[PDB]
Amino acid sequence: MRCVGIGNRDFVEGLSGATWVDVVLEHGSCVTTMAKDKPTLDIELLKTEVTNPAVLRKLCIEAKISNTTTDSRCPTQGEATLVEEQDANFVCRRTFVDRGWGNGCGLFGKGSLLTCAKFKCVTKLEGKIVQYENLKYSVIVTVTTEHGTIATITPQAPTSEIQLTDYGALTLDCSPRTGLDFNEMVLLTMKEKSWLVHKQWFLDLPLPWTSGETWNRQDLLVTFKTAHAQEAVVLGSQEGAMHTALTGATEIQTSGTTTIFAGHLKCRLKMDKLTLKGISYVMCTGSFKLEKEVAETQHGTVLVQVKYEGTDAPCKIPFSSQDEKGVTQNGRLVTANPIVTDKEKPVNIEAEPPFGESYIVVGAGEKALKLSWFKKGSS
Amino acid sequence: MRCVGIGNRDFVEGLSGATWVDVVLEHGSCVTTMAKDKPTLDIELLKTEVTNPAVLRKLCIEAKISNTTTDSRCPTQGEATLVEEQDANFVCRRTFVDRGWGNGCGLFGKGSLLTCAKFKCVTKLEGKIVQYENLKYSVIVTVTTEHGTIATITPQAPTSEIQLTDYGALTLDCSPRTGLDFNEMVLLTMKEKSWLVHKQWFLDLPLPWTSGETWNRQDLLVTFKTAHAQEAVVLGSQEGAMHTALTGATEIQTSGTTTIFAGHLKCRLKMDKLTLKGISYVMCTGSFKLEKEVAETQHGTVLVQVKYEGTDAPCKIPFSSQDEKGVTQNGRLVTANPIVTDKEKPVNIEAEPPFGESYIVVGAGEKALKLSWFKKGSS
Amino acid sequence: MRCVGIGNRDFVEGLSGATWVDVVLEHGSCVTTMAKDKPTLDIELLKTEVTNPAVLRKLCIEAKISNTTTDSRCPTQGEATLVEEQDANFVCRRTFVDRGWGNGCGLFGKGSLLTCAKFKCVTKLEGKIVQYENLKYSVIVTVTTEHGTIATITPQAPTSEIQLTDYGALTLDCSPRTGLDFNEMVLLTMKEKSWLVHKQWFLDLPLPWTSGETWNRQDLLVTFKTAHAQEAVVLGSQEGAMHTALTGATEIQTSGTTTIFAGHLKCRLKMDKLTLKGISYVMCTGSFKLEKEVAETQHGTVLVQVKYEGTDAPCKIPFSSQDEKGVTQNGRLVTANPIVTDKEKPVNIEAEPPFGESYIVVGAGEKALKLSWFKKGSS
Ligand SMILES: [Cl-]
Repeated sequence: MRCVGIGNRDFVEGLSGATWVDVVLEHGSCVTTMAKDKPTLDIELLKTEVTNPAVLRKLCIEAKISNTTTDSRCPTQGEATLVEEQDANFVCRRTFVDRGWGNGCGLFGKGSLLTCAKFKCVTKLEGKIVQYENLKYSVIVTVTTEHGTIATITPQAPTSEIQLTDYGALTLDCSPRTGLDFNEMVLLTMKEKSWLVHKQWFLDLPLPWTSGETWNRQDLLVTFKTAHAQEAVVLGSQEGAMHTALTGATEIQTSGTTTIFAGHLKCRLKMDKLTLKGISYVMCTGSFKLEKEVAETQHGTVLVQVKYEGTDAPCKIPFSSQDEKGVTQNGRLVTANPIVTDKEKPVNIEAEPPFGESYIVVGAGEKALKLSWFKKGSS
Repeated sequence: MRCVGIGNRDFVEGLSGATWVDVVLEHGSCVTTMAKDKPTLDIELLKTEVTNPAVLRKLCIEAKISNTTTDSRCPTQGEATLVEEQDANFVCRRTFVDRGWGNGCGLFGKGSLLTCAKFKCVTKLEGKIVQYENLKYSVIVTVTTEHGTIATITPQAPTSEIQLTDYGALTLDCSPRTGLDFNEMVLLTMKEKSWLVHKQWFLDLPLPWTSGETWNRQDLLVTFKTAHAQEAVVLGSQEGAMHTALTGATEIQTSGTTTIFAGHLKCRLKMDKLTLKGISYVMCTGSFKLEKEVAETQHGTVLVQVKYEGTDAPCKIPFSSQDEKGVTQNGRLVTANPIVTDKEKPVNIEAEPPFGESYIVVGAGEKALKLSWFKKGSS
Repeated sequence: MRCVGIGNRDFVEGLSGATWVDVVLEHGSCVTTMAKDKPTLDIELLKTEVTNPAVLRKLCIEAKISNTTTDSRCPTQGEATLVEEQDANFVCRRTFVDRGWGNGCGLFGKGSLLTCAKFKCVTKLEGKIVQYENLKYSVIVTVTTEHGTIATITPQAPTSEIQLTDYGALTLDCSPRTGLDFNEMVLLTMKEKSWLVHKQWFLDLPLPWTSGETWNRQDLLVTFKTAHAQEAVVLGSQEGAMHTALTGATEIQTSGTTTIFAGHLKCRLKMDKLTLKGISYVMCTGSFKLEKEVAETQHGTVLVQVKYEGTDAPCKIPFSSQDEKGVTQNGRLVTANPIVTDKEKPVNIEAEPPFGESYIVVGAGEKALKLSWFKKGSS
């Protein structure tokens, strides 16, 4: 089978009270356990996603101009005028121009002259934000395998109890572990794609915008050139200007209002006072083949997918970091407890390597993998 | 009496060490317990409030103009000038105007001409922000009832120990549970009222402002119109323009610098090694009358106040959510553990319902309440 | 020796499972423990620091102007022009001027005239931001004293296990306790110094800037004055203008990209099922001399350094707060558990006093210290 049991160290049983157990369910891993003559337990992180996010600031990449009107005056005729100077639907430019007999204007000199046009945006991109009323983890408690119940847990209401047969009441109690600062990050949506970019950056892009109907610095796209006895220019469709600008950007698969994420959660189960069964896996001695190259993740860590070539399943996977210097730093491992359930199922490791030149080591003895990695750290 | 005891699952007692107990005190509920021949225990959340918040950005809704001065020139007399063009106490507009014999000006043509006025705001509204040095929970430990001690716990210093007679030392250890992102929300104050609005929104309101003395884009209120051989206009008192704009806004009762909130906290008591008494209430079978209609809360959840019509007190209150689809999602309940202490005391439920059309169910069997609710999610 | 053991209340031992122990390691204090015939344990907070922070917004305090070019026209010659009006490397001002025979210009009147110059900043100051990929605590587990292992723990990956001889596996599990909202605070760097200021403030300083190469509102420094038959002014080096502005600012020692902080952490050790040894120190009766005056800290608390004059070592240090009113508030103490290890080693206390006039009390009976303190709370 498929799921990983709990070690000896991560649950307590009080003479009285109950059995409190720690758990870090991760994106793509299930955790397991049982007591005597009680059926097995399976705890799995169904998925993490955010739905229905606020609209933070709508931006016009590409707009058209309508109903264009001027009024100019001769000299000694004062400033040209137009009611439209009040409506924030028109950009309008007031310049001064030259009138001669060259335009029905008796005298020489320079004549006031203003000119407007309706500004109408046609392609808008959206910057959105995520609060607690948008996050939800879906979480499986399943009791060979069978029926399973689905707890759904949130930032606002992270306590679920659950009535498991053979085991009785069980409260879950969860909190995200390894992720994103939606306090710094906006979700960006241009037509069919969603990127994910640092707020400040987002808020600083040269364009007409609107508080998530009335545009702002419309002029950024619509301009006026040399007036004659005026004409208004404009830059094109922005799709392209951007795509080149969103270049470094974490990309995301989204659908409508839902958006899915690779979630780490971290819970503690509280259930009636029970002697569970710990397991403490034997440390591995086969060697590890790299399956597929070391990728960055979008919750900030670095995934590496190994493949175990020995007769050990199951076992703890010996792993190790050094920095440029060469120093073992004893940490930097997201995937707290990375164990070979069964060969043939390559195994993931999520680690947060240090800045600069990092040396990851997987495996015991010779034939251990030694990856270089590189890190460098801006917006 | 009045207070709710602890279940069997939420405290442990180690052979050695001590007795660690979980607790979620909520706005408007007390939690209770005791051991053998030891007097009872009462833990109550005195109140949550924030005091003395930073001033983030002072905005002028309504200002007056003073000491208004111009200087214009004829043609061939160069640009008009005024020292005041340096002081950011005056808005000043430089235009060009027409001089004839119509104003003591020998020749025809257009003459430079500038004009100023002291800008003096008279009604300011304030946007404030909340950090850790502003939050405080007040919390009661009381040991029929008697004397009680008041722990006061903060974001910065959430550990209080406390010397209880009959029970000995007891450390509390607390953290907010269900609330507000003061990282996204500003406290807004216009004259006598305090609203509570999303930062970005706030920062985007068309008005003169100042970093919490020198105004900025003063012009937003003060304008100049057609100059004559100039005059400066201005929009009125803003109270009203706003009140219509703060429309969706969560309103708040405030007093001076204090501001009070409905707080959820979540602690763990650490006290010397003790066999406490759990209670695990019987699940309710009376039916529930809705007392007062389902209100939104300002910490984001949805309160519903029920009333129990059966001979059961005490008992657990069977409750249940479905989404539009119809699916039981097993969670979404803020008021972790909602129990009938005694009839006649209607009971609250705080739940965080999903987006769209939600079906809450309270009660076991027929005669269970089934509310519809609606949700939709922007700034 | 030097390190402080664990009390009776802060670790549990389950019949089965293991030994979970609470710990708040603080900047400048080590925590200690052991079981029977097992060697002693030392847990010490190596240090907290942030490295390699994003660049949030680069600001030009002081720039120079280059390659300055105009083109003006006579009347009936239309607007002056220059290709450079497109390049955001030049600030350029278009005015109107006067042409007579005073400059080779046949007729009287006012003539269009524009003028540019390359804007080149020469001193830039930087505003930076801190996310999880920048924080790291270094933490010592040492087992008279000996060899010690250094766990390094982060916001993203706060779980380290560690193989201690005599004690076996031990997982640490940590989270900052008392600190800074890098969500509100920017790290500021002008030449050789680093300050630390509230984001909004930072984002609001009058100057050319750039998203962490193209300046913005260059004009803030570079101006044009009365054109002749034009000339461009500029304010000076900003070092000084600022230093007076960064006045209230928390100052910081930094080096390159590293920046060090006084860290509080808060962990829980999880190790195989063990009867540890608690100690519960006797409450002190000597009196306390103030060693060095009560300083503010930059994680927001107030440090006070006492000195114990009695034959008690070791003992708990009786301490107590009142507000202006006079009320004992039972909390406000950061240094959860402040104990006299040995006289001659003055002792720190970190406390978060209330707003207004605060009365701290250290010591039992007469000869107890009673400090006044003052608090007041903006940006
Ligand atoms: Cl003229």
